[PDB]
Amino acid sequence: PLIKENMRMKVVMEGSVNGHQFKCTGEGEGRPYEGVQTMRIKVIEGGPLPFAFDILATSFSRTFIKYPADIPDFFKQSFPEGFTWERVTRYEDGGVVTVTQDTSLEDGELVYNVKVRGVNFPSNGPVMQKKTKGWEADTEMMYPADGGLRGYLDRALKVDGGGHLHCNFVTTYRSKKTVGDIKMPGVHAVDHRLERIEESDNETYVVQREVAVAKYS
Repeated sequence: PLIKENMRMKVVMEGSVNGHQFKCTGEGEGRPYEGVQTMRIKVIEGGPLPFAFDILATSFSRTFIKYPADIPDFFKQSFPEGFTWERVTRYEDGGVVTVTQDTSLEDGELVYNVKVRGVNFPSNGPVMQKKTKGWEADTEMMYPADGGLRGYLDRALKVDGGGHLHCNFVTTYRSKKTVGDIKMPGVHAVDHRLERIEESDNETYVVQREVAVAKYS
C-alpha cells in the first residue's frame, strides 16, 4: 500500500487573519492505521501571531484516522492522487474562517498545502487577546455527498478563567481519484482529540498531537 504503517508529512500554510499575514511550515509523522500523529510547526513569516495559534491547529491531516475494517476509508483509498478539502468555520463571537487544502503524496511522504483566511475576529475576544488554552475533544459527523464527504463539527475552545468559546465548521472532502474507484462509506462519525504538546517563543514554535478514530453513528 502507498499508505504505510509509518508515514511522514510536510505542510506549508499561507494565511491572513483580520488582515495579519503569515506563513507556517510543519513536518511530522504518524501511524495512519492507529489514528495517531504528531506535527512540529514553525511560524516562519508574520510571527509572533497577534492571535491564538489555537484557531490554526485543525488546519494542519485526514490520512491518519483509524477506520474499522467495516467502514470504508475515503482518504486512504484516494491515493496516489490524494484529496482536497474546503472548510468554513464560524465562532459564536463573530470570527469567520475559510480554509482550502490540497493533500498529495510526494516521494513516499504526505505533502499538505493550505490557505487560511479569517475575518471579523473581535479585537477584545479571547482569540485576538490570546486567552485560549486548547480544544476539547469533539466528534465530526461524516456524510456522503456527491462522490465526496461532508463533515460537521461543533467545537469548544477552552478560555482562560474556565469558560469555552464555541465554534462550528463544515468541511467538504473531495478525492482527486476518478469517481467510481473508491468504495464510499455511509454515514459515520470521527472522534478527535488534539493536544498541544509543547510551544516556544511566543507560540512561533508549536508541537501538536492528534488521535482520531472513526466509528458508527
